Amino acid sequence: MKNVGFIGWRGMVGSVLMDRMSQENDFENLNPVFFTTSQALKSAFDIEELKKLDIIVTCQGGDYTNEVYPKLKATGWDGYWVDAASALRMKDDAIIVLDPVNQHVISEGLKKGIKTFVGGNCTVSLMLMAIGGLFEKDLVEWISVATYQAASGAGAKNMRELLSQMGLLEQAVSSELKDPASSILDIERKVTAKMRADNFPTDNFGAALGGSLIPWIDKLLPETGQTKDEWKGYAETNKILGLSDNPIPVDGLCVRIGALRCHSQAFTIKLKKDLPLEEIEQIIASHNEWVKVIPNDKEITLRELTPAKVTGTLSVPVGRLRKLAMGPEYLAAFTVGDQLLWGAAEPVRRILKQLVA
Amino acid sequence: MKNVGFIGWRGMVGSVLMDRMSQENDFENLNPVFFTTSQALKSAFDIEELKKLDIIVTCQGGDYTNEVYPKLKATGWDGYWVDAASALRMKDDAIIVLDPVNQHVISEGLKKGIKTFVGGNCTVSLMLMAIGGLFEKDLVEWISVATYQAASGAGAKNMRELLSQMGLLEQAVSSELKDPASSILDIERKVTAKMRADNFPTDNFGAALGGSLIPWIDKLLPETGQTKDEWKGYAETNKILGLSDNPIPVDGLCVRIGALRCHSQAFTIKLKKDLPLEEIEQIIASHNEWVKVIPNDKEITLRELTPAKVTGTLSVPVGRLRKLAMGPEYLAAFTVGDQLLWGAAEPVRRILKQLVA
Repeated sequence: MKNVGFIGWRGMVGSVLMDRMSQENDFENLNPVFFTTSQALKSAFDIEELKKLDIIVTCQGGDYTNEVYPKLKATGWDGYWVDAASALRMKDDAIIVLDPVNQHVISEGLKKGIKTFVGGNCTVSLMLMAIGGLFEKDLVEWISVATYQAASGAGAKNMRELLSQMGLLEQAVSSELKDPASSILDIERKVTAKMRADNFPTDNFGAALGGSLIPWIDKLLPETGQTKDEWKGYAETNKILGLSDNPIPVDGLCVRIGALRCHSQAFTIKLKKDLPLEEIEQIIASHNEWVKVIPNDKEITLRELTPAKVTGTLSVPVGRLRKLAMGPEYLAAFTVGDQLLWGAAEPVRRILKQLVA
Repeated sequence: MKNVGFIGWRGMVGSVLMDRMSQENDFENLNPVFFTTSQALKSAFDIEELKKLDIIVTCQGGDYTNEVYPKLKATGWDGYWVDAASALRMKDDAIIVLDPVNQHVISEGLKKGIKTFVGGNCTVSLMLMAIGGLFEKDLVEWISVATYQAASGAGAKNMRELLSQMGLLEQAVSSELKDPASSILDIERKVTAKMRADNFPTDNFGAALGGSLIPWIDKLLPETGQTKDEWKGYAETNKILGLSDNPIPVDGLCVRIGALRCHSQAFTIKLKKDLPLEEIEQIIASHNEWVKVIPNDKEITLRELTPAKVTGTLSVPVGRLRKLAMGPEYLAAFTVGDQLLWGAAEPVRRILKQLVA
């Protein structure tokens, strides 16, 4: 059995990984060694204790990886580094994992001698898990995206802030909501007044999220005009698919909405050729066992294609599939997927399973 | 002075109209006659009293219009019908108003003898107020839209449901949020559990909105696969611009999010010709006095381009302006606008002002 080290297993992403691993009994397949950054278990900074392991799985973050990874590689360590952080995604000796989509790229990398496997961007990996069949069959020319991102991608304190903001908004008009006769405009004026107040908690977001939205995620990239999160659409979709020689354009706007764990995305996909709707539905459905084609009907979309339904599950529903008014080569698609699972911990758990097998 | 009748002035849209008219002292320029549907002030069903007026302004709704309008027209009535409802929009003797955008179309209709003026679709009106300059200079080939719609477009009870939903979500984890050391995963499990519960109020939406989203607005139109709200993009943008002979494709997905009265929209605009970014910003900015070009910077986007900022104001900010990866002919734009104002009561108030002058 492989001796595997775990760092950042107590954080949010790390906790989801521990729970998923426990659920699938992944621990009876390896020898787990747990690390801690605390001085109050082995030290996550002890390069010699980390050198003894076959595989290192980290959910600690970029600031840790950027400190520890180069120091450990400097000792001659030929083991595997599995990372949930973004820090190493864009290095040449690193492959971005999402096995139901890029199993061939990972298999070629294990053969080539790649020792660093990093999980992908949440929105990009959730997009590929949904619309993956179109990429396999080379039907994608370009994709325009508009995201509906949850607070979890920004962190734990961010989820708490959103909930606190939601509560303070209702509390502001609690008495008025009780009587069915009260003025709706008055209620609105009071909720907007509370949203705008000095004591309204906006420290983690820098703006109100509950009852609103924030059309900006991460630092600006002056060269393209994109934000770091928006840039990961072009950069990562092509790195995951091994298409760095023939880059398919994926660009759009990344917006933060008041949801807890699920990222939703609206797509305008330009197909290379004109195909029937019934065929496109079967091509999407056949790619993997997690994707779910939701028929363009009201009651079923309301019940299936929402964060309410998908939260805490591995299911990746895709729906609102129809041809757009620009041409029969323009497809409309809307998807919903859990950020902490396929967008964070699940591709990490799955590459580990392959490595310890 | 013109004798003007007001129907549905106590509803939500009608109340915003009364407030705006009062704020602009519009009552000093006309003779107001108020109608009611109540049997507990003139009757909104008394065709003879309605026949005496020069103009009828209604925010009552489609079920009123469809009953009263044909009856009153059958008596030989020469006056004007100004409607906030959707009922008459697609009729040949009716023009869809939004004067900062279609003043020429309205003037030509007054000189042609058109007697019915109907306010337009909220999302379409808010889009045209934002990027009107691009339609003026005939730079738009097609537009793909992804909307972030407020609860107000669905009505008063819907806004109340959203607020009640937000409240029950925080209340479910009230003491856990006060404790800075509590588990985030435990918190989300409880919030998701309450969102999923039987007693959680989802009556008006048919699904949870607070902490979630609903990617379906209005009835299915089996013909194109679009929803009735999505269809209004193609149909209404062209009727407002008088381009029913040469239709510019506007299509996309209409999604309901947890916002009160501001609709936000993400666009992928395909320009006919390749123009510089610094020039595209000036063209959008110079179209009308309400649009506001927000520079592509973080602190300013957070402060300006949000429902929190624009709610209850006539300001229509447009931002996140950049060239997309598909080519320099592809522009990205994000806009926010108050649904009750430019998307409902404001175009109605404005055509009335022109009619009574």
